[PDB]
Amino acid sequence: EVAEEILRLLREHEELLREHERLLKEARELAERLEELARRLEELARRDEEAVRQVEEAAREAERVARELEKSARRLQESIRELRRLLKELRELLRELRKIAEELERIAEEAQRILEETERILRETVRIAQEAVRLLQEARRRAKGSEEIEKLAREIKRAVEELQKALEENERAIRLNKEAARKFEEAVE
Repeated sequence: EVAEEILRLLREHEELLREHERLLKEARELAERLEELARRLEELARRDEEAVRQVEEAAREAERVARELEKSARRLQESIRELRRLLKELRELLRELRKIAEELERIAEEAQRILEETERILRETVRIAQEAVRLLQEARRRAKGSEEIEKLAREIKRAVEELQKALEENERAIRLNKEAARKFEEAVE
Protein backbone atom coordinates (compact mmCIF):
# COMPACT_ATOMS: atom_id res chain seq x y z
CA GLU A 1 0.00 0.00 0.00
CA VAL A 2 2.96 2.29 0.65
CA ALA A 3 4.09 1.85 -2.96
CA GLU A 4 0.63 2.79 -4.24
CA GLU A 5 0.64 5.82 -1.93
CA ILE A 6 3.82 7.23 -3.49
CA LEU A 7 2.41 6.80 -7.01
CA ARG A 8 -0.71 8.78 -6.12
CA LEU A 9 1.56 11.41 -4.56
CA LEU A 10 3.60 11.52 -7.78
CA ARG A 11 0.45 12.03 -9.87
CA GLU A 12 -0.50 14.93 -7.60
CA HIS A 13 2.99 16.41 -7.90
CA GLU A 14 2.68 16.28 -11.69
CA GLU A 15 -0.53 18.33 -11.57
CA LEU A 16 1.26 20.58 -9.07
CA LEU A 17 4.11 21.08 -11.55
CA ARG A 18 1.99 22.13 -14.53
CA GLU A 19 0.00 24.56 -12.38
CA HIS A 20 3.23 26.03 -11.00
CA GLU A 21 4.57 26.37 -14.55
CA ARG A 22 1.38 28.26 -15.38
CA LEU A 23 2.09 30.48 -12.36
CA LEU A 24 5.50 31.40 -13.81
CA LYS A 25 3.93 32.29 -17.16
CA GLU A 26 1.36 34.63 -15.61
CA ALA A 27 3.98 36.32 -13.41
CA ARG A 28 6.42 36.69 -16.32
CA GLU A 29 3.75 38.38 -18.44
CA LEU A 30 2.69 40.66 -15.57
CA ALA A 31 6.27 41.87 -15.10
CA GLU A 32 6.57 42.61 -18.82
CA ARG A 33 3.23 44.43 -18.80
CA LEU A 34 4.19 46.40 -15.68
CA GLU A 35 7.49 47.53 -17.23
CA GLU A 36 5.60 48.70 -20.32
CA LEU A 37 3.04 50.67 -18.30
CA ALA A 38 5.85 52.33 -16.33
CA ARG A 39 7.37 53.56 -19.60
CA ARG A 40 3.97 54.67 -20.88
CA LEU A 41 3.36 56.55 -17.62
CA GLU A 42 6.68 58.40 -17.88
CA GLU A 43 5.68 59.44 -21.41
CA LEU A 44 2.34 60.71 -20.10
CA ALA A 45 4.16 62.84 -17.53
CA ARG A 46 6.35 64.51 -20.17
CA ARG A 47 3.60 64.96 -22.79
CA ASP A 48 -3.04 63.65 -25.43
CA GLU A 49 -6.13 61.47 -25.06
CA GLU A 50 -4.33 58.59 -26.81
CA ALA A 51 -1.56 58.66 -24.20
CA VAL A 52 -4.22 58.53 -21.48
CA ARG A 53 -6.15 55.85 -23.38
CA GLN A 54 -3.10 53.61 -23.82
CA VAL A 55 -2.33 53.91 -20.10
CA GLU A 56 -5.91 52.90 -19.30
CA GLU A 57 -5.81 49.92 -21.66
CA ALA A 58 -2.33 48.79 -20.58
CA ALA A 59 -3.27 48.93 -16.89
CA ARG A 60 -6.68 47.29 -17.37
CA GLU A 61 -5.11 44.30 -19.13
CA ALA A 62 -2.23 44.12 -16.64
CA GLU A 63 -4.87 43.92 -13.90
CA ARG A 64 -6.50 40.91 -15.59
CA VAL A 65 -3.13 39.13 -15.67
CA ALA A 66 -2.52 39.88 -11.99
CA ARG A 67 -5.90 38.33 -11.16
CA GLU A 68 -4.92 35.14 -13.01
CA LEU A 69 -1.60 35.14 -11.13
CA GLU A 70 -3.49 35.42 -7.84
CA LYS A 71 -5.96 32.70 -8.83
CA SER A 72 -3.15 30.35 -9.89
CA ALA A 73 -1.18 30.86 -6.67
CA ARG A 74 -4.35 30.32 -4.63
CA ARG A 75 -4.95 27.07 -6.52
CA LEU A 76 -1.38 25.95 -5.82
CA GLN A 77 -1.86 26.65 -2.10
CA GLU A 78 -4.95 24.44 -1.81
CA SER A 79 -3.01 21.68 -3.60
CA ILE A 80 0.02 21.77 -1.29
CA ARG A 81 -2.55 20.98 1.40
CA GLU A 82 -3.52 17.94 -0.67
CA LEU A 83 0.13 16.89 -0.92
CA ARG A 84 0.59 17.16 2.85
CA ARG A 85 -2.65 15.28 3.56
CA LEU A 86 -1.38 12.50 1.29
CA LEU A 87 1.97 12.89 3.07
CA LYS A 88 0.58 12.23 6.55
CA GLU A 89 -1.19 9.10 5.31
CA LEU A 90 2.18 7.98 3.93
CA ARG A 91 4.04 8.85 7.15
CA GLU A 92 1.87 6.42 9.12
CA LEU A 93 1.94 3.76 6.38
CA LEU A 94 5.74 3.69 6.16
CA ARG A 95 6.16 3.66 9.95
CA GLU A 96 4.10 0.45 9.94
CA LEU A 97 7.30 -1.05 8.45
CA ARG A 98 12.86 -2.35 6.60
CA LYS A 99 15.70 -0.07 5.51
CA ILE A 100 13.73 1.05 2.45
CA ALA A 101 11.12 2.50 4.81
CA GLU A 102 13.93 4.25 6.71
CA GLU A 103 15.05 5.91 3.47
CA LEU A 104 11.47 6.92 2.63
CA GLU A 105 11.12 8.84 5.91
CA ARG A 106 14.19 11.02 5.29
CA ILE A 107 12.99 12.08 1.83
CA ALA A 108 9.42 12.52 3.09
CA GLU A 109 10.58 14.67 6.01
CA GLU A 110 12.61 16.73 3.54
CA ALA A 111 9.59 17.00 1.24
CA GLN A 112 7.67 18.42 4.21
CA ARG A 113 10.20 21.24 4.61
CA ILE A 114 10.17 21.98 0.87
CA LEU A 115 6.37 22.23 0.75
CA GLU A 116 6.44 24.57 3.75
CA GLU A 117 9.06 26.71 2.02
CA THR A 118 7.06 26.48 -1.22
CA GLU A 119 3.87 27.84 0.35
CA ARG A 120 5.86 30.69 1.89
CA ILE A 121 6.96 31.60 -1.64
CA LEU A 122 3.37 31.43 -2.91
CA ARG A 123 2.10 33.66 -0.09
CA GLU A 124 4.67 36.31 -1.01
CA THR A 125 3.71 35.96 -4.68
CA VAL A 126 0.07 36.61 -3.75
CA ARG A 127 1.14 39.76 -1.89
CA ILE A 128 3.11 41.15 -4.85
CA ALA A 129 0.17 40.32 -7.12
CA GLN A 130 -2.21 42.14 -4.77
CA GLU A 131 0.14 45.13 -4.60
CA ALA A 132 0.20 45.16 -8.40
CA VAL A 133 -3.60 45.30 -8.58
CA ARG A 134 -3.75 48.32 -6.25
CA LEU A 135 -1.03 50.17 -8.18
CA LEU A 136 -2.74 49.42 -11.50
CA GLN A 137 -6.06 50.68 -10.14
CA GLU A 138 -4.29 53.84 -8.98
CA ALA A 139 -2.78 54.33 -12.44
CA ARG A 140 -6.25 54.38 -14.01
CA ARG A 141 -7.65 56.81 -11.43
CA ARG A 142 -4.79 59.30 -11.80
CA ALA A 143 -4.87 59.21 -15.61
CA LYS A 144 -8.55 60.25 -15.79
CA GLY A 145 0.32 66.29 -12.32
CA SER A 146 3.63 65.05 -13.71
CA GLU A 147 5.24 64.61 -10.28
CA GLU A 148 2.58 62.16 -9.09
CA ILE A 149 2.67 60.17 -12.34
CA GLU A 150 6.45 59.85 -12.04
CA LYS A 151 6.34 58.51 -8.48
CA LEU A 152 3.69 55.95 -9.41
CA ALA A 153 5.83 54.86 -12.37
CA ARG A 154 8.75 54.41 -9.97
CA GLU A 155 6.61 52.41 -7.53
CA ILE A 156 5.47 50.13 -10.37
CA LYS A 157 9.09 49.51 -11.40
CA ARG A 158 9.93 48.48 -7.84
CA ALA A 159 7.04 46.01 -7.95
CA VAL A 160 8.65 44.62 -11.12
CA GLU A 161 11.93 44.00 -9.28
CA GLU A 162 10.32 42.06 -6.42
CA LEU A 163 8.18 40.21 -8.95
CA GLN A 164 11.41 39.15 -10.68
CA LYS A 165 12.75 37.98 -7.31
CA ALA A 166 9.56 35.99 -6.74
CA LEU A 167 10.14 34.39 -10.16
CA GLU A 168 13.58 33.18 -9.06
CA GLU A 169 12.24 31.77 -5.78
CA ASN A 170 9.30 30.05 -7.50
CA GLU A 171 11.61 28.46 -10.07
CA ARG A 172 13.83 27.35 -7.18
CA ALA A 173 10.89 25.80 -5.31
CA ILE A 174 9.94 23.89 -8.47
CA ARG A 175 13.39 22.30 -8.67
CA LEU A 176 13.36 21.22 -5.02
CA ASN A 177 9.92 19.65 -5.48
CA LYS A 178 11.07 17.92 -8.66
CA GLU A 179 14.17 16.51 -6.94
CA ALA A 180 12.12 15.39 -3.93
CA ALA A 181 9.82 13.50 -6.30
CA ARG A 182 12.74 11.87 -8.12
CA LYS A 183 13.93 10.43 -4.80
CA PHE A 184 10.47 8.95 -4.22
CA GLU A 185 10.70 7.12 -7.56
CA GLU A 186 14.13 5.56 -7.01
CA ALA A 187 13.59 4.61 -3.36
CA VAL A 188 10.27 2.88 -4.15
CA GLU A 189 11.84 1.01 -7.08
